[PDB]
Parts: sequence; C-alpha cells; structure tokens
Amino acid sequence: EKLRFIDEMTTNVDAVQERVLGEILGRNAGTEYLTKCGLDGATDRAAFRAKVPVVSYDDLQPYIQRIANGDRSPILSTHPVSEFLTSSGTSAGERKLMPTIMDELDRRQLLYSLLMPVMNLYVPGLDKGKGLYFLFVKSETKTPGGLTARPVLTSYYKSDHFKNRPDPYHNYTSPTAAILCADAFQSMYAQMVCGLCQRNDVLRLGAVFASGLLRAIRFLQLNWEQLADDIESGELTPRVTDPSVREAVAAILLPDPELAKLIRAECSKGDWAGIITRVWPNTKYLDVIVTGAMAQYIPTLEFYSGGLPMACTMYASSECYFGLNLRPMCDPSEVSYTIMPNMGYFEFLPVDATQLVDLARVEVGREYELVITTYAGLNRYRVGDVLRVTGFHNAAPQFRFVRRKNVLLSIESDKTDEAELQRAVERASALLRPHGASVVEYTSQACTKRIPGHYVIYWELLTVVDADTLGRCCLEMEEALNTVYRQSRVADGSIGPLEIRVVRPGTFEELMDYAISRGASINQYKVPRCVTFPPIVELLDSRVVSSHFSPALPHWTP
Ligand SMILES: Nc1ncnc2c1ncn2[C@@H]1O[C@H](COP(=O)(O)O)[C@@H](O)[C@H]1O
Repeated sequence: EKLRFIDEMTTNVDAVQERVLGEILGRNAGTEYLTKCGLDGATDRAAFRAKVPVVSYDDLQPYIQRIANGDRSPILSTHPVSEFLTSSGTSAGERKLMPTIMDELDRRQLLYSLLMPVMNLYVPGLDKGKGLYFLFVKSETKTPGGLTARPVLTSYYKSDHFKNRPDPYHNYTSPTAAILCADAFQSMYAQMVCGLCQRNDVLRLGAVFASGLLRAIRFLQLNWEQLADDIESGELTPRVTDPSVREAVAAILLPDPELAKLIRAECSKGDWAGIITRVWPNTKYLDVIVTGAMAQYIPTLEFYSGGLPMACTMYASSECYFGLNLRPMCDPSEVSYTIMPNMGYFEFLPVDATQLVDLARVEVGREYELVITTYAGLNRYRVGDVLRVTGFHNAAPQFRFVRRKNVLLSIESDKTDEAELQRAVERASALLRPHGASVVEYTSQACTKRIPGHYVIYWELLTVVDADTLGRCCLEMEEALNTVYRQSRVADGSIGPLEIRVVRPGTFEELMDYAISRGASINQYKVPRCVTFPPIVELLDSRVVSSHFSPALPHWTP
C-alpha cells in the first residue's frame, strides 16, 4: 500500500533518514568532493555532520563546470551524471545546472506514485474519468562536454516512466505527441482540441503552475472559433504543421456539431465566469500549484472555475523531489507539505553546519532554510527555500512554503531576484541620463490582472522624458533580466511586456509614512517589491503620472 508506505516512512522519520544518508555516503563518500571534506569513506552520521560543510550553488559551481565541460571522473557521485536539470533559479542570469543521475528518476517516480493514492482519500471516483492537464516541454541545450541540460519536467515527459507507463487514476486527454511538441501554439491548440472532444469524461483540470492553466483558458478565449469549427468539421486546422501531432489528435478528433454548438454558446458570451465548469462540467477540482508566488493567481482561477477547489499536490525542485501535500483538498491558504524522508537527507538552518537541525527535530512555528544531501552528490546544499513548520504527521514535520530567498518577482517559473532587478534599473538609465533624469527610487509588483501577467516597475524620477523613451526603458530592463524571464517572454508567451509606472516626486516618502503607521522608522527600508495586495499597491498606483510598456520582445536563444 502506498498509504502504508507513507505511514511507515513518517512514523520512522529519523531511522529512514539515517539509512538514506548511509546509502548516499556508501555511494559517494569516496567521490572527490567528499574526499576533499575529509570524510575518507565514513558512512556514519556523526562523521558526516562533523566534516561536511554547508554550501551554496556558487561553492559547487567549480565542480559543476568541470562536469559540464566533460570531466567524467567521480566528482560528486560514483553514479556519474546523466544530464543537468536546469533550475529556474539563476546565477549571473544563467540557469543553475543541477546534476542528476539515472537512479533518481525512480525516486521521482515513487513520489508521483503517492499522489493519487492520497487524493483518492478525499475525492472518490477519479478512476472513472480523465484528467485534462496542459503539459509542455521546453527547449534543451548541451553543455560543452556533451551532456544535455533541460528542465526536470521536460526530462520527465520525454522519459518512458511517462511515455510508456502501465493506470485508471492517470487517464489523461493530452496525447504525449502534443505534450512533446516544441511549438507552444501547436502544443496548446492540439491539447485544447483533445480536452474539448473528451469534455465530459474530464474529472479534473490542471497544469504544473496556475499560470499555465490560465494561459490555456486565454488560449480558448482567443481560438474557440477555429476550435468549434474543427470539432464540428472534425478536421484538424492547418495552422498545425507538426505531422506527429496532427496524427495524434486526428486519432480522437471526431466530427461533432452538438459539441461545436455548445462551444460557441459558452464562448460567444462576453462573460467567462465559471467557463471551466460550463465547458467541462464534471470537473471536480483544479490540479495546480497555488502556494508561494502562484498564490497570486487564486482569484483569477476562482473566477474562471466558479469556485472549484485548487489542489497543490507536490513540493519539488530540479535538485530534489521533496514531498507531498497529505491534504490536497484543503484551502490554498492552509497548504502544508510533508517532506518524504526517503527522498534525500534533509537538514534545516534556522533563518553554519553547527546550527543544522535534523528533519525529525524541527520545531512547530519556526522558519528554516532547507539544506539537502542527495543521491546525486549534492552535500548539505542550500536550496534557498524558507519553510515554516506548521505541525507534525506522525514523526514527520509538515511545512508551509514561505519563499525562495531573495526572489522578488515571478509570473511563472521566472524568479527575478533583487540583484538582477537593481542592475536592470541601472542599465535602463542610460536612456534617462541624457535627459538629465535619474531614478531616485523604484519598487515592483507582479501584475496578474491580465493573462499573461507582467512585471510592473515603479520609478520616481529626479530631473521631461517622453513616452517613447520610457517605453524603450522597459525594453532595456527586459534585456537585462535573466534567461528564464526572456525565454518566457519570447518562447512561451508566459510573461507579457514589462510595464514602468512613473510616480510623482515624494511618492516613496509617502510609502514610508504609510508603512510607518506600524514599521520602525530607523528600521524601514523601501520595499523593492510590493504585494500587500490592496493597500500599498493602491497607494503607489494612486501616485502614478504615466504608464509605459516594452514595445518589443527582449533577446533570447537557447
Ligand atoms: N508547491 C511547490 N512545488 C515546487 N516548488 C515550489 C512550490 N512552491 C514554491 N516552489 C518553488 O519552486 C522551486 C523549484 O524550482 P525548479 O528547480 O526550477 O523546479 C522550489 O525550490 C521552490 O522555491
């Protein structure tokens, strides 16, 4: 029983953790990295705790670049590297490369196998229908040494764990051919058409991130005309060039006019509230992450779903799959993730290795940074995630996701940190300085009033700059932002043009006075992003003199 496995693992947290670390060290304690730490082959917890330092990405990057450039000696593991999983987190504007090994796919597959067993406890009958999940592959590259680098889900979807899988609780409408198609449009359109045809078997709707599902809905808003047509005519549109997709959908696309009729009846109305249960009326819930930065999207999802529950099922990363939500139907505000003690060796830094707290021993109410040791040879690596213990499941702590440290803005997988944002502001002022203008202060917000959302930067200038020049400032900020952002702009369409709102002189002084109604004066520092979803965003907006948008896409190529 998957459920009994969860109960055993969480009952025996600290014993499992010891055994896992023994397995990892049995595998790796003889690698270059651990030998350099002086472990000298020890596989026991006391030796490890004593000798292995806590590290960040930049401490490991020298080892990673050696592997990327073709070093195939056992640097990090006696299981050598199979590919690089590209985190959406960056350093110097480039994606961090998380080495993985072939063995880890099986542990990822184990975590996935736990999800529907838990869900089935709260939502009956899912086996009697399909899931409409919009899933997408993104671009791959190769390192100078020949290894592939690509996102974990892209790796997942192109793996046979996924392609040739044995299961009624995983009956999906999307043909893997459409999932694997490069082009966002063809992939989206083809998956929409298959979701609509099968509209009535659809018991749940989803995508990895809430924003992905929102972009699927916007896609419908823009293409239901041709969609209703191909449904009626039963003929695949020739916008779809990709021959492998055409063959997958045309394999289930049946001519159906009673179907096409309704699609027009619901999408012709200008009102799209509850559109999801109107097109897919047996939908029981939405399977999308809406914790952390995706929380922004909850109101928008509710409007389109008509109030359907939103399941946040899993907590995972490019470097390590962590665990799962044992209460997937709770309220989004109530989500906590139970880290699974078999997935790696997990330690916690209260927000140096002597302060590390073991998984079993974290304290309810406290916030910690996640520090992980993995089979792939990450050793006391800091993920950057801040977590708050909300309680315990048997001996296993449960965590509310707080944030990834230093991340200011995300629309999707982009994770723009304060350093990149500040440098972006500095690069755009080359357009301002000839006017005699400079940016006295700025802040930002992720704006999701439309799909896709976009970055809004507030500028208080000191000197007038014309509107075309300020729009070019938007573009320049985008050129300076990281590869994930620009890729999302040019390739995915998941982020719309960046917006600069110029605020009147004295605006940030006011922003100070409003927070001071609370905050400590000689403790205040201007927030570089604002989320207090009404009061502070409303105050800034109320001081805006003009608004400007990037008139063109930034540069990006894989
Ligand atoms: N429910 C969630 N599941 C996975 N990642 C999350 C969640 N909420 C926030 N995140 C962030 O997403 C990161 C994974 O980034 P990546 O390695 O690009 O997949 C995590 O380390 C978290 O900071």
